Amino acid sequence: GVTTLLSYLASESEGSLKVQGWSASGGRAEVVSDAEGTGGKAVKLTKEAGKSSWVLEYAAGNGAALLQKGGQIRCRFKVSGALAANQYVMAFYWPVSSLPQGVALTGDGGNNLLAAFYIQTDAKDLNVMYHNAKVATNNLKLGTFGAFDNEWHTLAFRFAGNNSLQVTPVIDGQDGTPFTLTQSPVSAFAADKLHVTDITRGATYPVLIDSIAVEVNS
Repeated sequence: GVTTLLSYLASESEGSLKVQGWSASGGRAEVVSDAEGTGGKAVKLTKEAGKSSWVLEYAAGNGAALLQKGGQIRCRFKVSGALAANQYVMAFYWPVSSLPQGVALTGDGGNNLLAAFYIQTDAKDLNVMYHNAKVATNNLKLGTFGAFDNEWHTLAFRFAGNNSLQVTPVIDGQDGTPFTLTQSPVSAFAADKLHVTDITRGATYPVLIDSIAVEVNS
């Protein structure tokens, strides 16, 4: 089976991010009961609007083995609150300090990230987007969970191995359209860490996290 590069589970170690090796800043992380969370648990992430965006970080390395062997970046989450057009849930950024020899991302933007994916509603749907353009009107829409709701969802990004940069998003257990990683303008996040954040100081949706993981094929 797979090996775990990193994980957070709300059902492990009383849901403690700290015990599980993550660094957390901004906002509040409250371990809560949710009957459809794994083990009946989740972590609820909020902040005071206008105050700092929350950020969770894990020391993920440069991901070379993920690229070589394939694997997945995954999260199970539930969004809380009323549908509000254009409002963010969260983003996943994984800048890397190098790519393997002979691997190079196409495009301009000048930064190498294995993840630059964010979750946002339009006026009707919950969308998964790729922050790979200078202006967001040109960011790629990777797929949608459909009409916005407050149910649990799963999201994964599957890497095929052999150093392929062609990733398949997996939305509620079903593949979406494959896409190829490119350079990205995202530059503000420390290299070789996975950063999970609600992006903005402005109001964002409260979110419940069941798990976050990166797994590498064995």
